[PDB]
Amino acid sequence: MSIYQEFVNKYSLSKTLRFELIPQGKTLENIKARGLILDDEKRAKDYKKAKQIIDKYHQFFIEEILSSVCISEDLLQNYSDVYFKLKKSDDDNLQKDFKSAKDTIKKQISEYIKDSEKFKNLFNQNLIDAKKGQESDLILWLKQSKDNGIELFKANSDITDIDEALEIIKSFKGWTTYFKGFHENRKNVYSSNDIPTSIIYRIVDDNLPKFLENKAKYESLKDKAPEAINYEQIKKDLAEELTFDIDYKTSEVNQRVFSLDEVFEIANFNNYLNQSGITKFNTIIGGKFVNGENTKRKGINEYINLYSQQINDKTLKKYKMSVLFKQILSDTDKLEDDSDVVTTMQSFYEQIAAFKTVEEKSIKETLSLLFDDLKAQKLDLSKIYFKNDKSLTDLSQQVFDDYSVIGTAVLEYITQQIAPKNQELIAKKTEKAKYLSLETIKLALEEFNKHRDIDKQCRFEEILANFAAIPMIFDEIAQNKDNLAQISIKYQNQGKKDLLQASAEDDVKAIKDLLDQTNNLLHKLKIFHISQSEDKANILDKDEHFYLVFEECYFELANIVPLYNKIRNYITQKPYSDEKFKLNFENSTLANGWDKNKEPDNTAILFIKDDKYYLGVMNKKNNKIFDDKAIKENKGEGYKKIVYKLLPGANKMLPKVFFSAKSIKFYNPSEDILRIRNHSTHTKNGSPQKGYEKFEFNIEDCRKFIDFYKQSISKHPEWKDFGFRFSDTQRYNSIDEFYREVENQGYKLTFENISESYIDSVVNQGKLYLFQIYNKDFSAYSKGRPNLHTLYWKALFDERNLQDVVYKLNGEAELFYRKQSIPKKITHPAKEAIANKNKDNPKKESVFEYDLIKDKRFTEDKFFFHCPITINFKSSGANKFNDEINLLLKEKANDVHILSIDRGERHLAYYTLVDGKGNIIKQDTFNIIGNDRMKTNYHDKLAAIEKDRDSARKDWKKINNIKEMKEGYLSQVVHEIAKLVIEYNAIVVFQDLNKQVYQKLEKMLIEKLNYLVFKDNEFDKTGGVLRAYQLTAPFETFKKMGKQTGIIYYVPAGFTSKICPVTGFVNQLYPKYESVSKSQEFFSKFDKICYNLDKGYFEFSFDYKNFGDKAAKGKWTIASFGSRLINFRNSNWDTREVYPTKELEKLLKDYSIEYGHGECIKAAICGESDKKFFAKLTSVLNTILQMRNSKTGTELDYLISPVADVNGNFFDSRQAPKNMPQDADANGAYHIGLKGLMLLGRIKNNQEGKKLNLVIKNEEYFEFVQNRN
RNA sequence: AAUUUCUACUGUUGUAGAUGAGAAGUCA
DNA sequence: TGACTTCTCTAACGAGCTCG
DNA sequence: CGAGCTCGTTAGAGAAGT
Repeated sequence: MSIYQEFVNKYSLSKTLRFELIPQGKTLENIKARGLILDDEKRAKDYKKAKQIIDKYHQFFIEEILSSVCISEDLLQNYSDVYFKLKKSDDDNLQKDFKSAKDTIKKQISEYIKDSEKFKNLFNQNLIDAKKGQESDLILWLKQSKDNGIELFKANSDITDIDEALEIIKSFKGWTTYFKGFHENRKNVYSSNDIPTSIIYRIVDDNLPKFLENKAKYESLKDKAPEAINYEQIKKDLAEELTFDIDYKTSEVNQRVFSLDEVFEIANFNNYLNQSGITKFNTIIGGKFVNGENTKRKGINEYINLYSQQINDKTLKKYKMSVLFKQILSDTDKLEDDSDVVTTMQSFYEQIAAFKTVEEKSIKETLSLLFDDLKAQKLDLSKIYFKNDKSLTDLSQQVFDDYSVIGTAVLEYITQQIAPKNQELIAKKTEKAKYLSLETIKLALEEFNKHRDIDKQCRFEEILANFAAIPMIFDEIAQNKDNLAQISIKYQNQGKKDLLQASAEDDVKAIKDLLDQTNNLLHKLKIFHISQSEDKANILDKDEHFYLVFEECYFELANIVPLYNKIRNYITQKPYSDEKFKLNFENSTLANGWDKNKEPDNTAILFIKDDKYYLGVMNKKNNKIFDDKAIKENKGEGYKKIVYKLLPGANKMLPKVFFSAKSIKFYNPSEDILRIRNHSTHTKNGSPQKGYEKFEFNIEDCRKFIDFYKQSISKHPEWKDFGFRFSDTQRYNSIDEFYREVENQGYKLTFENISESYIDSVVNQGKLYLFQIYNKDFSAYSKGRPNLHTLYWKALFDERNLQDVVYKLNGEAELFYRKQSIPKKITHPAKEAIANKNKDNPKKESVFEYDLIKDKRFTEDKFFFHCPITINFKSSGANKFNDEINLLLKEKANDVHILSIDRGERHLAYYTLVDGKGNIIKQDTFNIIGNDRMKTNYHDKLAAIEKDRDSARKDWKKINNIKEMKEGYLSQVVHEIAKLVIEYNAIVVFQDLNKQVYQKLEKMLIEKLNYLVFKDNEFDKTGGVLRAYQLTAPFETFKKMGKQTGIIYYVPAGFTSKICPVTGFVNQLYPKYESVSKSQEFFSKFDKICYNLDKGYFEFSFDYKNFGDKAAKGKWTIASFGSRLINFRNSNWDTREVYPTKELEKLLKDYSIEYGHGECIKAAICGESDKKFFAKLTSVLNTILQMRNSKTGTELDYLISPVADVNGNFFDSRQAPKNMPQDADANGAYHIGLKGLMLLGRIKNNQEGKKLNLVIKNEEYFEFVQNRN
């Protein structure tokens, strides 16, 4: 229905804060007097260091509930029992009831969890916090380590020792709740909530199965020699770790020897099966790497793996030697510096100057022995398994001349070696399996010559020989130490202050691969990287050839994969950085309480000077500048003091302040009602107090017991002033039905008067801290539209915004301000030559008066004071917004349009606003998109941004900016989809998208289509700056998008980039003619072919029955009318010419083909059984209809109609009409929405099917375009 | 060649489209 | 390789607690 | 030494899409 105004105001969630505040008035000169803001955004060694330094009372006791932790041994048997009730009974009885039993086990350990002595007053306000006798518990436990010597002091970071503990006692001392922010999310994430994101997934979630891994699953391991793992063999001299203290079922009191079952009992978890030692199974199950004497006591490694390898039992692979996993919630840079950002990565290989590998050899023995082993067929057919993904499959391109030819052995080597009836198992078994089996690998690599000539074979160990040549990069890499050593040579100071600019290009090219040459060796070694077997049993041979000798470097080469930013994200970074302390107005109330009674203590009250906001928090000691007795006398007209009182939610604070005991007689409550709150009698999920008896939501008792609360609300002692005129008592059904005015009035606002010297001589003496917070986009000379963070942040705290409900203030400020880095300089002063770098700026010069003074904002200490002005803040959510959108916008289909903002190669996008009959509306490409006062050009402006080698067009700039430009370049396409989407009521489905920056803002233009607030509409119209039409749903975690996610829909996300715009000819039936008789069978599969008596060339004829091409059958006759553009290498010849009509006689004369004879010469073509005579009949078909050519290469996007029309129209993108696509890039989405432009059947026929048919079938999207007749 | 920020900047002491802030774990 | 986390956006009320 | 005292806790809704 044109529902950009129909779906108005769905449900609202907050923005963030737009002010950057300059010390307006003399307040900037005032705080420089008392020195407050110098150590406010500069307390930043305390409030963000003790909150990490509070592990030693917040993880040591967060661990120490294990040392007194104890589950029942019956449950310890029931862990093997009821867990085995699920683990051996795959069913919800012992599984889900056992999950209820695990939930009971979550109550099992959990009852002892909330009852610690010091662990019941640590996550509260006396923990480090102050009581009269309540000292720092971490102050105690650290002070107990103060004489004691806990090594967390002087251990992790930023704490030299407990001598810093005065600041560990001060950084929460002044910041009372302001060393105390961290005690909210980090003291409930360990709650009883049944997520593994808690202790319940790492304390026992890795401990319930962990003891079952050694007992219920490790029980069958003792079939050979449990004493073969020598208990006396391990008890010779290195049994210091075996002095176990308590037994689980035993409970012995001595540091004595725990046996492999003596510790390993299923209820024997006195030193195992818990969270505090969850990997320490490997403390036995590995052994003892005795580095104090330089030894390695092979225990569970030397026995369970060593004798387990010494036996070599493949059926005995039910139990090996291993270690447990890691617990949860444990207590266990730059590439832009000029002295440290490279030389600190220079030790990553620089340690190996006399280094060694983990194969018990030196650095020369590491590559020559650990990397020189499995290349000779050292991996078995059933013993070695290379990583079977495309991350190793690209080595097929690197070493076999085709990653798509090397992967053919999934039909041949292990596949056709196994399945001669080629089965959907290849999508998951080995092809979709994460390991490439050496039976298909060693033998199928040798078996590569099955189809082609004899040169088309390979060596199955030959890729290991291809892996074998890896070593020689490091010899010149030692010589490559001067690569960064040119620009790094001035490394006297640690803080060298020159990183990436072109004045020091000796390091910039030289560090670009000087150790970064090994970065593709990981991308080449990707068939040796481990794969986390989540849902993968992975029964294969343990190919530990890269795991024992190569295992010193397979994990030892980890400095590359985690280093994708570390040494190469400070060149691609920025030159003047934007990080500084967030400072607080003299309390945890530092901007906290911004509401109509907090003014004494909430610390922050506004000010609007009759032109715009500039508002100050009162001074530190004399905190009664706006004190209400002195507020009465000093009334006047120079400042602003707003009167804005608020209220929290209508169940969390309504019967929590108007039912409290000090006013319980002061309100005089009722006992016939008081039975309801004594049990949660109104509570649909309620309860009484501690000692109340839980009952249901007795709404009859509720509707009056809540209705009596409105009568108690009638006695508003302080909250009477709101006039929260609620509805009838029969109406408000739930507690939220009575909570349906808890925020339906409870935020009321007004403004006051204040003397010009009242604020002034108050401020001149120092009453306020005078912050005058005002920016570019709302200054005096500003004349355009106002910005985003300045077009509400003084346009909702304003006279229209208090009339209806638009968006209040919220809490959450900070007075953030901090240092500056770039020492300033005039970049090009006004009255100079400022040449205009934009494209169509005809004024080719520029001389200002007031300069374009380069890099203004990052020059010196600004402010920052941002307050989460929670817009849309008088409405609740939209459950099934898509069910709203598909409900509502699936109710006005006739006015419905469909923009289909697809993707492209050489254009930017192609906003092909497709229409109801299927014609394009405005296929408006997007390469250079700007305004009426300029076009800001990108489509070659980015192409101008790139096109520079060194290092091969991959350096930090075109990496950074040539990506960051698209990071700019998305924005206007928002507004283009913004303007266009309700420009005709169209659903703009940038279709199914799951790239790295064309999906990486494919929901960065989908979290800005949730309400249009656009800088020039009618400022109360449904569509303008206050009362929006709600477009999307929210956006959290990128894979969640899925199908019908608001506006960013899903269309057929493949097989729509070489489409056929007239019929969609099946351009997959295209042979190679390697099998000549196979191509002769393809010639036999050639249905019927005659020379161009009307077609003007040769031809080819074959339907879907002729191939295995089961879409349909028909003599469509893709013909020989069009021309041909020819690809090539640069050098060969990247552009080439071709003729579709040509090659018709050129084959008929190469053979004896009567090309003018006019008969089934495909039989002669199949009779033409030459090696080239057959093979050349395919390459002419190889360009038989593939009409999308480079219009020169590229230079154009010449499409060609591979099959003609009913009037013979083979429509061609070189000269296409308006109602067809455009080119190679800008016409590349024009079918990709055209596939999604038929999905409105499921929109316009949406039924009670709760999951709509948003899954796409390419035969349907084939059949839909083919069904255009 | 200037912005709370960021990219594009002349649209000249700012124009233009845009921006959720901070928390705070992590798997890549 | 960037997501996947997930919650912080509140003022009155009884505390403690030095006052009055 | 009741003045109430300034801060720290304290209070508990139903929400909702392979």
